[PDB]
Amino acid sequence: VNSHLSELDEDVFHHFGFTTKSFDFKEKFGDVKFVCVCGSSGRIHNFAISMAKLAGLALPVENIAGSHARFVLYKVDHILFADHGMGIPSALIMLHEVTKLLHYAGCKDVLFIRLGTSGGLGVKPGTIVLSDRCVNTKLEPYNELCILGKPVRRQTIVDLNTVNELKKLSENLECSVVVGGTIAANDFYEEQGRLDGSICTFSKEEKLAFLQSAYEHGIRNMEMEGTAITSHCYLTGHRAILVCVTAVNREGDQITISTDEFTLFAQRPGQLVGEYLKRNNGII
Amino acid sequence: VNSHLSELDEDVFHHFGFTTKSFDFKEKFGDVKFVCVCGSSGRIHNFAISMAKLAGLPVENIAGSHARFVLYKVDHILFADHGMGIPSALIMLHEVTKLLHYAGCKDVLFIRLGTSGGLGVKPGTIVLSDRCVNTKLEPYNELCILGKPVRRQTIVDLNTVNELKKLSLECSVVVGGTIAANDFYEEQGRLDGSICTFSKEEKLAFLQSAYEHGIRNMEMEGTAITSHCYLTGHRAILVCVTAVNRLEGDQITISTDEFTLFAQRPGQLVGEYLKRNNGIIV
Ligand SMILES: O=c1cc[nH]c(=O)[nH]1
Ligand SMILES: O=c1cc[nH]c(=O)[nH]1
Repeated sequence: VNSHLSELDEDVFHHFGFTTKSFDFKEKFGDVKFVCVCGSSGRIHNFAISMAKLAGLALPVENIAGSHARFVLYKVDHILFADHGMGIPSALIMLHEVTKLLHYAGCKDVLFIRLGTSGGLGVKPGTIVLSDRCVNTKLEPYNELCILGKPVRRQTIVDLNTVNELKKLSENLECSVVVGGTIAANDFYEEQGRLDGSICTFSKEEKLAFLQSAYEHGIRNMEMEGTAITSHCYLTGHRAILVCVTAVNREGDQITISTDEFTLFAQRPGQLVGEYLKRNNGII
Repeated sequence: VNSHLSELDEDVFHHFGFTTKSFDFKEKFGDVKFVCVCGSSGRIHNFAISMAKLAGLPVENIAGSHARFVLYKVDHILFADHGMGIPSALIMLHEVTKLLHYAGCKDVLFIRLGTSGGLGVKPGTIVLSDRCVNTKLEPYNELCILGKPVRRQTIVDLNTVNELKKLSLECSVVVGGTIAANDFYEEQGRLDGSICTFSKEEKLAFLQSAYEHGIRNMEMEGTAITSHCYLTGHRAILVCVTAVNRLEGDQITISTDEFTLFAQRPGQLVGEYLKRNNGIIV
């Protein structure tokens, strides 16, 4: 743990717009055992409302975050909900402030579940990929950080037990569900091998060779936060999984599916997860 | 220009929620010469509102329904948000520069109106970036393209920076270097994250070393903006207010209202600049 936190009289959660004096953290958050997150405030809120319906809470699902917060925060029974924007650095802001919240509240062994969207590798659009490993662009199982100007690597650890549980649950439940490797990229375009960005320094042939070699090593999708979430949670004593839908066969680059078809796909991770939460005391 | 764009019948701006078939891009965006951006949709919306009122002209979102980003236009100025962090900024950068190209816009100025941590300056200070560097203090944006390391020089429109300093309020305006970090906490040398593997002395050493090399503030996007724009034939500057003196602490202790006040200061300077240099029609 970070003993420097003892130096504070009050901790300001800058991006959630509240402080440790805003509530009794033990009282308000102490019962939390799950944290559902995704890059969209709308989507994660939508998932929270669905979970409140499943659990029988009728009162609206309201934002806990303060006025000028960057992130939203919801609570349904023993489940916390938050967004985290796009990319590893945004996700780390969420991760730091949420895990401090959990610690202050005395929450232990919490499960973080990322309900994201991604680009697939050799799988049809609509496919849910349960990550068996989050890996960087060089296919290395680490989150890279540069702390105080010095390079740090942090091993990526997926909750394989929960992942296998999810796979088994999926076998008993409108799409394909695949366990495979997941690429985490700091770019939506060039580093993910897209030819249709504003800047491109490689040919199609060079793109494909990069993608197949990734595929051959078992990669099934590509997104932008995985290495951050599955490395951080483990390091802070919690568990994490990625359950991501794919929006394209990286056959091409463009996301050509309609907005509504996309909305449909992006809810598929929530569908599987909601049942898993339902069967494992996420809700009363 | 990426020739691969010609292989597309339609180009989908996924994160803005429209496509090349949504508008006549030449007609709709052709007169744009400025793009003002920041991490907050609300702040940039309010800024666009302020500029429209200044120009004596409802500022409606051009971006689609399920979009991650907002997009507004007031006369010759585009406004958009970009979340937090280099990867999220790159998303905005790719899609907006592609939009500018489809519109036939050339040599456009990107202006990031941000918040940051100050090094050795008082909170509420405006820092005009004369360089954007990484956490290793290199004036480059690092990328990993097709699994291979690539470095891109960061170019700040220093001519515009000089003009802004001359133009310049209840605050100081400083020209200095700007660190872009891939984190708010550990990579910025904060002691108050959920994880911290260093001491106060190692923190200060990191920041003093940065300060000695001219750095005056620290944020999370600068190297992305100032490398990408130069490579796509455009110009870029950062105008960021400071919210804390990082040599004195990490926590943002100023009130929400005061933070909001500070965060509007870059717009005060830049807004007057835009009025003077045909950003809006006067
Ligand atoms: O193809 C995709 C879709 C979502 N996010 C990504 O990083 N890539
Ligand atoms: O210290 C700060 C303040 C705002 N934004 C940052 O990235 N860092």
